[PDB]
Amino acid sequence: MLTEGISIQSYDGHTFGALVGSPAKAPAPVIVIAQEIFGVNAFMRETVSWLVDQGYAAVCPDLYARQAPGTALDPQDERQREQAYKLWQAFDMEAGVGDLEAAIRYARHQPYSNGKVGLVGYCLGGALAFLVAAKGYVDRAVGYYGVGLEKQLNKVPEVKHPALFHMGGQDHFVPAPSRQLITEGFGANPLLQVHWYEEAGHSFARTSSSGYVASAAALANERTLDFLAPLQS
Repeated sequence: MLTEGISIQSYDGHTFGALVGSPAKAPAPVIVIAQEIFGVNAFMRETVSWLVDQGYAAVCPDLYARQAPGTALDPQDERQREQAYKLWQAFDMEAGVGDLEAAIRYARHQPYSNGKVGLVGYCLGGALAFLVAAKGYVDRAVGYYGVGLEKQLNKVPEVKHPALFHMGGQDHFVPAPSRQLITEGFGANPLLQVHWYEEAGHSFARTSSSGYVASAAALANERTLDFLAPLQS
């Protein structure tokens, strides 16, 4: 579930692999994709494919490499889900942002790169998208249903580059009060855009989830593409 031979060195010397999709026509902008809690798995490969079909290059780094390199879990298997929760529980968010900065730098310098980098993250990756956005390491960032955004409101004013977030209005991770704090809080920084999908919960854009909502995924996906388009040379 990784591209053989790719090895990226992080800030502390830790190295990790990635799934890479080179673009149909180069140079192109590169999208770094931040994984869900399941590792670099099927849905990641499908995301990679999709973006390449849309004209981008894409890199999906192995964020779990600090705990167990190459993990790729099937969200449909009970035992694999348990393992995914355990890995999520022990994930170091700070180190995850550092690894993403390393993949972003890597992305900026590939031969097929136009120099522009966006980041698209889903769930653990959607929370990471916000954090990378507040660090300013990418030209544009997109987060789909990040968990815990309500606890990072103090970083709102730090965001200096555009970031778009797609959030389900029935997502149990974001009960009503949390929804209000995010809305109001993100509302203060025009570089931040948040869209709520009323009848969708978590994972609404992943076909294999029972939470899949075709209409919400389709509109969130088109808004994502529109938002990333400006990165196109």
